[PDB]
Amino acid sequence: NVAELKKSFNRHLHFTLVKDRNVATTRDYYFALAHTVRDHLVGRWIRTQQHYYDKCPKRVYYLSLEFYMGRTLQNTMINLGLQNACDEAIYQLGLDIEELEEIEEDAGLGNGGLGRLAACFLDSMATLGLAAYGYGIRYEYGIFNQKIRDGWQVEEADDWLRYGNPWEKSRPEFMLPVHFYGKVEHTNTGTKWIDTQVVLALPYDTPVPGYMNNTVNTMRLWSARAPYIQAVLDRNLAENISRVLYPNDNFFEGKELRLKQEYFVVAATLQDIIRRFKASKFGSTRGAATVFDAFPDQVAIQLNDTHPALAIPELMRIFVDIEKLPWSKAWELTQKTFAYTNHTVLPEALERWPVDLVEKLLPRHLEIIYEINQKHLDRIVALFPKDVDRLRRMSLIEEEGSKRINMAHLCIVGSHAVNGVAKIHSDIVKTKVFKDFSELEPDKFQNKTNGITPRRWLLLCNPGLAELIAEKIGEDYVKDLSQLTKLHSFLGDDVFLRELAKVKQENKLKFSQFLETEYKVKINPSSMFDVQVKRIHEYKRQLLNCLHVITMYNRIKKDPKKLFVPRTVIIGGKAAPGYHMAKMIIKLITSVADVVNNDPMVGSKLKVIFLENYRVSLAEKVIPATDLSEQISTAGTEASGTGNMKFMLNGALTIGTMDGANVEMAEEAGEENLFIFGMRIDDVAALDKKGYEAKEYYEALPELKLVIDQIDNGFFSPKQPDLFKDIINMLFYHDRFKVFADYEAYVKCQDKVSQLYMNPKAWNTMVLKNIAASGKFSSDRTIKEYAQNIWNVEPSDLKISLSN
Amino acid sequence: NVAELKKSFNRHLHFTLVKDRNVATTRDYYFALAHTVRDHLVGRWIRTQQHYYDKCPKRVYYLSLEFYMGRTLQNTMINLGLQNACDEAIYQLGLDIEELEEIEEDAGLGNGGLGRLAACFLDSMATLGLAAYGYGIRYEYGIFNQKIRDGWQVEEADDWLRYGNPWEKSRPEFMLPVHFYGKVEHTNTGTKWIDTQVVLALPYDTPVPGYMNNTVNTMRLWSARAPYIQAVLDRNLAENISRVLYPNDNFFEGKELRLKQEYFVVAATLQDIIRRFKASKFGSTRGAATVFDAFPDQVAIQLNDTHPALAIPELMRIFVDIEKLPWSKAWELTQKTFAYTNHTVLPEALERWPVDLVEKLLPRHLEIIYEINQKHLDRIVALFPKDVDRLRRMSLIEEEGSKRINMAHLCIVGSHAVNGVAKIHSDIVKTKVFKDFSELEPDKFQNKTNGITPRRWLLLCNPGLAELIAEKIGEDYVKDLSQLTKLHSFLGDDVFLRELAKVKQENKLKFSQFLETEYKVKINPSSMFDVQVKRIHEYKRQLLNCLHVITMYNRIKKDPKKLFVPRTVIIGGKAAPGYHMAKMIIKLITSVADVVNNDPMVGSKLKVIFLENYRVSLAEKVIPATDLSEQISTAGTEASGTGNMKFMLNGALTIGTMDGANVEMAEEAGEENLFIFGMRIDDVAALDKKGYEAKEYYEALPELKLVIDQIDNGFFSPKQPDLFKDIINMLFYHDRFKVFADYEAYVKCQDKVSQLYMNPKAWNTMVLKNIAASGKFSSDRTIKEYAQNIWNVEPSDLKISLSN
Ligand SMILES: O=C(NCC(O)N(CCO)C1CCCC1)c1cc2cc(Cl)ccc2[nH]1
Ligand SMILES: O=C(NCC(O)N(CCO)C1CCCC1)c1cc2cc(Cl)ccc2[nH]1
Ligand SMILES: CC(=O)N[C@@H]1O[C@H](CO)[C@@H](O)[C@H](O)[C@H]1O
Ligand SMILES: CC(=O)N[C@@H]1O[C@H](CO)[C@@H](O)[C@H](O)[C@H]1O
Repeated sequence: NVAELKKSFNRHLHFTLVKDRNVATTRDYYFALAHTVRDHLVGRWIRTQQHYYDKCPKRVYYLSLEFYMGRTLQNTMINLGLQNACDEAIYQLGLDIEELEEIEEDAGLGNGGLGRLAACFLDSMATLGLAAYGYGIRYEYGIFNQKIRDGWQVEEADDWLRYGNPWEKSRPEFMLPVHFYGKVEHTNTGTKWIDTQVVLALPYDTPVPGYMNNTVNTMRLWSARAPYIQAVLDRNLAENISRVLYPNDNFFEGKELRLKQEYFVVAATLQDIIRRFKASKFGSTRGAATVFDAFPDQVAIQLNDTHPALAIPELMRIFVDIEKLPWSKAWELTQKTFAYTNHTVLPEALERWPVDLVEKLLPRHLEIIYEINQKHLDRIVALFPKDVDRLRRMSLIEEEGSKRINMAHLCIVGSHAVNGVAKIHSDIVKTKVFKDFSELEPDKFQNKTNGITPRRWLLLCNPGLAELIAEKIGEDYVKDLSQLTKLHSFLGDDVFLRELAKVKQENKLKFSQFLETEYKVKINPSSMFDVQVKRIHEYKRQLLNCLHVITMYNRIKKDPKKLFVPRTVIIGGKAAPGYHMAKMIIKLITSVADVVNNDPMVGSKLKVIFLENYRVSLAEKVIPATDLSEQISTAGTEASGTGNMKFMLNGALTIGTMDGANVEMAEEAGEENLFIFGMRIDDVAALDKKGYEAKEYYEALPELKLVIDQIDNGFFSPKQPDLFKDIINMLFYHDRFKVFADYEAYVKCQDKVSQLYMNPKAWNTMVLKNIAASGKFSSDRTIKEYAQNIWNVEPSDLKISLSN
Repeated sequence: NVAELKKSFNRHLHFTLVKDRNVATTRDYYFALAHTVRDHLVGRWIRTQQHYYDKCPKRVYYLSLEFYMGRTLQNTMINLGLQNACDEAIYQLGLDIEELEEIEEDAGLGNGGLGRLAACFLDSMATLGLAAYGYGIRYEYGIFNQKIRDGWQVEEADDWLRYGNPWEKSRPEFMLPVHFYGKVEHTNTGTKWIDTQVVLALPYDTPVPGYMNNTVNTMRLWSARAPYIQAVLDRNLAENISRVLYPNDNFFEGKELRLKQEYFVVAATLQDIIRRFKASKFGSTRGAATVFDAFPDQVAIQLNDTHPALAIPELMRIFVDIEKLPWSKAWELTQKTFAYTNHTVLPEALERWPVDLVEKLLPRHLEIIYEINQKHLDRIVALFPKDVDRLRRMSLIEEEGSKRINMAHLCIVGSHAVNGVAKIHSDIVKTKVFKDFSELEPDKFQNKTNGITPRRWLLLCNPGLAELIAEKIGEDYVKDLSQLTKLHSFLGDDVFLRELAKVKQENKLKFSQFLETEYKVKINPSSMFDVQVKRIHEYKRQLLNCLHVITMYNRIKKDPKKLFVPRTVIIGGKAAPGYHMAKMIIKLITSVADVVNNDPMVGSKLKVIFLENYRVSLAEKVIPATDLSEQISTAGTEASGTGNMKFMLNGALTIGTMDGANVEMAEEAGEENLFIFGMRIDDVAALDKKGYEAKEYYEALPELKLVIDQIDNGFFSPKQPDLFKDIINMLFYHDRFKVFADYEAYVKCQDKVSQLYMNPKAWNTMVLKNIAASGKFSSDRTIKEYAQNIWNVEPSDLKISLSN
């Protein structure tokens, strides 16, 4: 209760932080609170893991190079049902829990959607009571902190562990060795991988609390550690493996250090998984072969993209070289164990490691990969005697010039299930990208539409909305989001609609406070919050948005008195350090913003803000305060998107193309309840066939012309007129994302948005239909499908009893 | 009470280690116990520091690059008076208290005597209730762990922080920036140190519990931290500053990284000291010049050797460049603040940094050093118009060829007190080494004979002896070691003498168990334990000991039946990685040992063991089991020695030269109660004048000849006959430590030792006189002198009611 919590807080402030109320810092208070809450996880964490051992349910291992977790404090309190009591305790202690919460560093061990999906999945799996484990890397530095200097992005090291992470638990007794380089000998006692350099893998466990169910799963993250002065200093080399997260989103960078990270997670993970298996005492541990026949019935490993592809040849290595199992058997058990999820579209995102590199670092794995390919191709040849080109198409090796390994191909042949993350995407993957494989193995390919956890992305980030909905339809929706359809009953309820708007109103107010204390700008709280937050990339097209912003600005100047719905345009996101065009687009946006925000004639009519350091904790703030969600990727480029789901769940209307999950959002809530626009996948194809001539649009649309000329002649960069020539050049001759092609339809759609915004009742009526139809987008629904059609496991509804 | 301790232990095992009795590891139990004990320090640590703030007593800052702390668990329990109660709790919990304690890593942030003295001082100052602070570096890696492979020393990284250090407390809010490189600007506003690279200094506090007095002082250790991928990885460079402890004992290695460590500690320390001064509510602090007038009355900084010499020019820099104080005033306050302790007269040990290096790394400090020197020399010139050479002799700069800074000279002119660590040593420092300075400033030089804490080095390491003594004379001796003189009353008490021998007997038994489980050898528990443990160095002469060992071996072979007192010769210690001769001497010893231990004719008559990885925790084991302590440094080379004091306190007889504190040990217990031998300081001088011709001894002493020929011809290295030619060459033509010169007298003394050993009553009667006269060697006595004659502080003796 409140009294015991205050007592605990004081106890930790004293014994754990070694402070008293007159000397304690804000960070000390945060730590005291964190520990007070953390103590409540222990009992259930221990019992949960003990339960999995006793009952031996099939376990799920989500293997990923990224886990975009954000902060843990508030999420733990909520899932533990502790928030209001801690709220009261901290208040009575004379402190502000909200300020204590801001002390916590984000666990930004991810780039964006891919990493955040893993995070949402862990929460859902814990809530569904599944015996699930998250396996990743404990990066000393996560996604860099972003600063904006003189309009340009500036990176700063994310030293998130500097003062200690109370949410992680070092597990010394489970340390393991990982091998690199060396050579291989095929002796008469099996093949041996020798002369290798060893790097220790130290696991750190972080509790994953299920929502109100006594289940507490585990996220195990590995850190690299080394097994006269210069020699000691050189231990840094081994430790560099888990030093930093590669800041690339949808872009493959074949650096050797990255390959080392991939094998690192994979090696430690699989060895730890096998150790756990061989300790489970599973039905008859009979020596030597020790069964392992039940391994696939007790273990499921999901490959989050191809980053951990090496897991396949690594399991084979363990089964064959160490466990001495016959190849055919090992391969069988291997396919039954692995499942691969594809999240990529762009050619530049595909992982293709040159063989030479892999030969040097992982000689034994290259051999195993060649053997897998050999057996793979033999069969195709067996099935298609007269189709030579089919062989080069399906091989795991691309021989043309420099030889490379197609990691996706390896994942496909080593897994019993391959899934995309959205209907439109899964179809492209199955019928186009991997047509040669799906024809041969139809039933292998599936779709699993992404989802987001309604705990973090609703109960946590928008308590006001969560409360309002609960009051009307009960709390059942938290565990069964489809229940939101009940909200349809209030479609004509004016009072409800009024209450809905107030909540949004309240969120916008709180966020506007944030905006003003952070940026010199003054926000019109009456303005429509137009938001586009996500990683900066050309396919995302924040550039298209920028064109519309300039378009709006030019309209205001031309007619300073016309009827206009005021807007606050917010665009945020990080650009990969080496992504030149992305960095230029940021400076463009900041440039435009400086002109827009300071032009006296526009004044409070329109404000532009480049939201700095967009990350999970910040997302939890801006999303709830949004009116219009920008999801404008070129049709066919956004595999799924998840930010789109968060905005929909939080009371915002969507403006976007028929791409990724946007299509299913339209399916669920009705197309007229979303502002869809632009080319669709078939249109983009026709354009590519006919040939994209950007100038065409430029010379045919005056509003666009003025925008482009202004950018190109220096209207937004007077002291440096040709700053954006790179953007111009790409926009006119190398824009593979057809920005000008969707401009007109985009601007026309935008005007429609404004019209609806003038009608509060109609706007909120559409909002309600969106929220009421967002149920399918709960990651709980996603995981159920995975569990049922891929992992072959079963959700459990129980509860770790405590007192008596 | 025992019940609450068990309750607390279980609480921590659960909430802190996240384990239960069936899954907990030994490490986990150690941590649970460590936390249970640690909680007992909190109340008093907070109140002690609060008290210093409220009463504002003058503070003492012991600035050192080393603190050889050893383990903390047992020492804390003993000083807090909790050992029996905890011992009981662990027992009732079915746990082996011993096994838990062995889990703890030594905090080996020191090389040997210098670092251990700092550690003993912290304990004494806390016990004397002084407002003292230890300031050093938190090395990620301390003195390397030593292994012996194929008879040779092998180094392994001391990764002591790998699983966490419960005894340290990160103090985030006190982080500070340290500057390097850059350049000096001579502006209209004084000199500015611009364009520097910054390294953050993160302080970590470790509690220092006084013995049974409620006082808990602080040891604050600093760690370096950095303020695309390659850039992130390169943060390792800044962090390398506090990465490893330079493993040199009495040897100067002028590496740039070492210079960086020295400035690092100094910069962070002084800035933190000034910050604290400013916040101490003191007689109104105007501004600009926060007066600092009272700084010297509130602050005392002891320079542990010249390693932190930069502290002098750093304080001046702060006073002048930042606090804007006039030079004359700053210099005055500076001298009143600093005191310098000289810990060695060995030439190769003297710190002399080349100016070029200092100019590059610390340009502003080089300027300040030149100015100090200029004002220094001007005066000498003023006082000695006609003594030019006196100027080159007293200058802080040695211009001859490559220019260097004499750091000891800098420390002398910047301090109001300079002390040696033993009468014989302090005299050499004052009348010879720094004659030019002492004549000018007589009263500046002092002596402060070293000491060791009777807690760690008696109550902790030898509970049996401590108990026996307590039973006879009470427990008062712990806080007043001079009380041991009371033991003189039992000089003729046979029963007591018998009890004394039993205790030694028990220690030798326990240690013999250790020796056998670690080394294949079989120990004759009836043998005299002849021990020489300390860092390997030529001036220490473990080589001379080795010659005697070979001498004894050759006697056994020649007359396998003669009456002989059996001996177990133990020699241990680490050699600096780059000290070639030291490493050869180790291989020699291990070589000789292999021959001796396996020669059938000698059998149990004599056994030789090279004690591996000699360190504080191991010292606590071997010392209590010793019968004969080897302290045989060449007269005039061991400034003081402290190991000698530990052996004396623990029931062992000393064999040694009149060097360091050996002389005062002889003074205290009577020269006939110590086996003194060899050349004295005046003799070594005569020999140096006449010229040392080693061959002389070789051709005149047959026993030595056989020994040398055997070493030189390969008797101890058959498969490699000329392995020791380096030792031979140094022994005949470059032995500046006169090994052959003391050989005869040494061997003759050794025989005397054996004779006495045959008379148990006479031997233990001498032992009692030694123990009864070791009181002056308590570090409590040492600190009192420092406090009274240098720091001008007062040991406040009492106890503050806990929370009753
Ligand atoms: O880190 C924890 N305890 C401290 C610890 O384990 N430890 C030893 C690590 O090996 C410390 C004692 C000395 C310094 C490091 C820790 C406890 C805990 C409990 C939950 Cl529910 C979740 C995460 C957790 N981490
Ligand atoms: O380290 C301690 N507490 C933990 C802590 O301070 N902390 C924040 C460090 O900035 C942890 C919480 C999250 C992980 C690290 C600590 C407490 C303590 C008490 C005494 Cl008497 C002596 C040493 C000590 N160290
Ligand atoms: C490689 C990569 O980052 N892919 C991203 O993955 C997430 C999660 O599946 C998708 O929603 C998103 O559209 C896609 O761009
Ligand atoms: C430079 C150095 O490490 N000096 C050492 O200091 C200790 C502590 O004063 C002395 O006992 C010892 O004789 C001396 O060799």
